[PDB]
Amino acid sequence: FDYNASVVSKGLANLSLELRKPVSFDIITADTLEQAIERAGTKHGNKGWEAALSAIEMANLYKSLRGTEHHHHLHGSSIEIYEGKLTAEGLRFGIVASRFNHTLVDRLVEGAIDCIVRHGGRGEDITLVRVPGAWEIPVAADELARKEDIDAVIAFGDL
Amino acid sequence: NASVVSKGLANLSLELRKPVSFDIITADTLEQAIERAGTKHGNKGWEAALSAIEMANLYKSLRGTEHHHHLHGSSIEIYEGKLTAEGLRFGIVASRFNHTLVDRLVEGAIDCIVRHGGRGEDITLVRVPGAWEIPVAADELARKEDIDAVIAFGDLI
Repeated sequence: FDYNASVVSKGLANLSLELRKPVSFDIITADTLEQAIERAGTKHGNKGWEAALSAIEMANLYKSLRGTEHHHHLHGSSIEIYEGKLTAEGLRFGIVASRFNHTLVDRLVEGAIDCIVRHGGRGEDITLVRVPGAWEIPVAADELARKEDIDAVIAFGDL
Repeated sequence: NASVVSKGLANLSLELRKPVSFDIITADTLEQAIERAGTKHGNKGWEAALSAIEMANLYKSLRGTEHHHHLHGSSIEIYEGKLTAEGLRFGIVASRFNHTLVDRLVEGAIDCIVRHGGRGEDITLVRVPGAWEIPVAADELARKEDIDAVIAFGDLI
């Protein structure tokens, strides 16, 4: 009656029989306490995922806005639209994080690095800077922002 | 009913001049439940193996070139399997999980094959981690050309 847990079991069971190889299928089982921990963990992961996602869009929007490229139309009605593609290819980024409450903000950083890499961002272009606390961010962020080979800067606070 | 057998053995001891003993066991309220639990599982293993002997012999006669006894009258053929496990090779698949109770079924199914004319040399036992691996393990046993029936014991519900 789940339509998801039943079909996955049927498919794997037939997969092992048809190929004659063991397929150990194990799922999770939580009861009102690991679910809360799991939901808390994924909420932080998404929080840092979208923070790095908007930087990619804004960085591409600036490049397209002040660039010389005839853009596409809404539907073919000649109204050109300027929008930021979610392709972080060729963009260089810089992340500033505070080690205060590092057990949580590191999930924000980890959830932002993979968002850049999966969208085509090369690993050679991401620079991470750690500071003792949020009060050290403005000077550190200023140093990274002045660099010419930096297209966006992401910072994470503490609470 | 229980005193008469003791008297009969006692008279036998004097007649044959040999020490012949007799002993019984008194059961409290708990050991009766323990004894009934063992017998119930032994019967389940006995019946599971019995249902495989009949089907194995049914295939032997169904594909045979010799038809047999008709219905209560005649002119209607009837096919059925005898309970003679002579010359039949078997294969048992059991799960290691809950082995303290699954092994009762296996022991109750081995003697059923033995007491019906089957020798132990034609029995092949295979143990698997859990019930999930039973269908894929019984598949490999059935690939063997020297297997005529497969018995599988799980542990759920």
